[PDB]
Amino acid sequence: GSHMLGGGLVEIPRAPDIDPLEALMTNPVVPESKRFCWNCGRPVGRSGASEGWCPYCGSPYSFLPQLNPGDIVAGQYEVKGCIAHGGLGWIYLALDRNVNGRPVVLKGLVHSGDAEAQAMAMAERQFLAEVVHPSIVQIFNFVEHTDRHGDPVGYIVMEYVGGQSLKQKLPVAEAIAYLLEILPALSYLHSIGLVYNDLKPENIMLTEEQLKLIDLGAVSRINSFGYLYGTPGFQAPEIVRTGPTVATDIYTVGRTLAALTLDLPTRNGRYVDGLPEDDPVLKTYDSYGRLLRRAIDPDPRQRFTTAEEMSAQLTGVLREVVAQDTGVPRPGLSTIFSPSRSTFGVDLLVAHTDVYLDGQVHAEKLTANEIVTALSVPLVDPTDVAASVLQATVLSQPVQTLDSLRAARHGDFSESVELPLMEVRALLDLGDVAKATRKLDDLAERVGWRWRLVWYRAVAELLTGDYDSATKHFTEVLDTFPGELAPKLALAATAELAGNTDEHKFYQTVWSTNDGVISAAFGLARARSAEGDRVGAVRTLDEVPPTSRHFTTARLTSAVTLLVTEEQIRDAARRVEALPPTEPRVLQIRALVLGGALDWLKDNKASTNHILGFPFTSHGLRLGVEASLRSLARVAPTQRHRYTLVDMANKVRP
Ligand SMILES: NC(=O)c1c(NC(=O)C2CC2)sc2c1CCCC2
Ligand SMILES: [Cl-]
Repeated sequence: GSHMLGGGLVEIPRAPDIDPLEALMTNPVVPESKRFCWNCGRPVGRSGASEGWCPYCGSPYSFLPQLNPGDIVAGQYEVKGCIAHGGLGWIYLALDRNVNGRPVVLKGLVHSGDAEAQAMAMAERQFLAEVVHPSIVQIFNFVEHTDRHGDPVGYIVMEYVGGQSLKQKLPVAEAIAYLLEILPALSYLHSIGLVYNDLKPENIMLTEEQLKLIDLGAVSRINSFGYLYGTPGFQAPEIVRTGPTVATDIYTVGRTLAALTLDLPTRNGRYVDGLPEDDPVLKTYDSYGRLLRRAIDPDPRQRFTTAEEMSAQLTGVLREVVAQDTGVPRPGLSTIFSPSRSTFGVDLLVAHTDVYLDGQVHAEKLTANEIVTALSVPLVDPTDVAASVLQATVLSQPVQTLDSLRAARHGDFSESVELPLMEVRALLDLGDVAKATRKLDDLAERVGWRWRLVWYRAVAELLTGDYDSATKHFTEVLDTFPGELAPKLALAATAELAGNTDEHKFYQTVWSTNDGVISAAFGLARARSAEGDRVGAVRTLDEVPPTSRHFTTARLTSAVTLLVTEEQIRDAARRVEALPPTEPRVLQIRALVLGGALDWLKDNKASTNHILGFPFTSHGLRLGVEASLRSLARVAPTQRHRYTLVDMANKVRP
């Protein structure tokens, strides 16, 4: 079978797992090329010695196995050899005498230390044998071995995991999938007051069954003091100031993701900080880049607050990534925002054609008010005091909402942030932007500009026509939740109001990911039409699901955007053809299509025998146009417009 990762968005073929015997290295040696100081990262023992001290920092190093095949540690562990190497030295395979010679793994605890440092390292880590999780290697024992120098050396005894480490660059979907699998391990550690500290490709292993974290050597308590473990290039800059935190583990996830996916520059053996400036991976996957930047923010307060919170955003990002590279949408229900409450801009394009019916000016433009009422809203925090009354209010229109909340307010909700935020939502839905902003600004003076306040500020700035600030503030929210589609839709709609070309292609990203977001289909189509791609716009509009009440509109919209070859005129006719005279706007678009095909025959010849039921001759099209106009004349809501259509009918008449 295959690993079903990312909730089945990423399938990875299972490989059987390396048997102890096959894992053993014949001649364990670190080649000169690969000799580096574990402490400062610099080249060490080069021509060229296998053991010595680093000339740069003074740290002792050894590239020689400390246990040899044949050895017996603590009268219990029968050593067979080395299966791997890292910063703390060789990794040893032993057979466990006290459990039928089960294979176990031994690794050193410290790099150097007197007998006390050695015992202390063991004593301080003994608690790890109570850290239990399915995605975490098991610790079996702590063991002391007297070496050649007569010195006690401490070892940790672990489960053998014969998988494949994640350590030349993974596709981003794959890497996200892997990290999604171990984040629950990190959440688990956090819930018990532990930090993993040393997350990196090396420490994550794909086995036949699962993903495992295979090294617990750096695990410590939150805010702990003493030696802080981790690896420069992956570990949080502030770790000496703050000590280990959830925040510091979040940093290592971002770093780990970057390391697995990007061409990160190195100085020493170490990855340099931040992200490469114009990386092609980050260009193709916009939200993946934003996710990375939040996770690795130099300010720990600006990173994801929890591993679970990060996991939700990373899932959203994965959906965006997979949808883009497969061409198949991956819808999901947000943990942050509501689903869209409505659609906007669906009948802009076809409302223009309404002139055929009524004779009225129809120059419909996308409006802030239509967008505002359609936008997703932030989910209410259930720990807020008003959460019960707000859940009761959920089906209430804007004015009824305001009334219920103000009544509820007048008789303890003094401290509530969500009650006022709901009043703002409602006032904005009604157009009372001035009242809303007063209310927001007051609230921001009590609790500051928390992200929900910034969201509703951006919305207000939409109604105000201050599109630059709206973009700025929606972006802040996006960068806080890069895996959410709500903020991307809001930014695509703002760009439209502002008359900017959206260089981030938010409509496309939104629609690619979730073909339930019909606003995005029409938005995306309008952008493709704008740059001469009438083919892509129709392509986009074709993806509108037939289950939607907007399907017919999307079909008629295609006809309209198509009007230039004969095959395009046929495409346009084909979309109109299927729809009954019952459906609103059909008659006028029929007229428009036959009209287009008439103007076409002035400069072209048909190799088809009909458009819309009429002969594809000048005579047939004129007859078709005529008949369409006379039919529109009979439903024209004014006698003045009736005369207009009749006149046009007489004129076009063959
Ligand atoms: N526990 C393991 O099996 C293990 C490893 N196992 C392997 O390398 C299996 C042979 C392919 S490497 C490693 C460990 C634990 C500490 C960190 C380094
Ligand atoms: Cl021993």
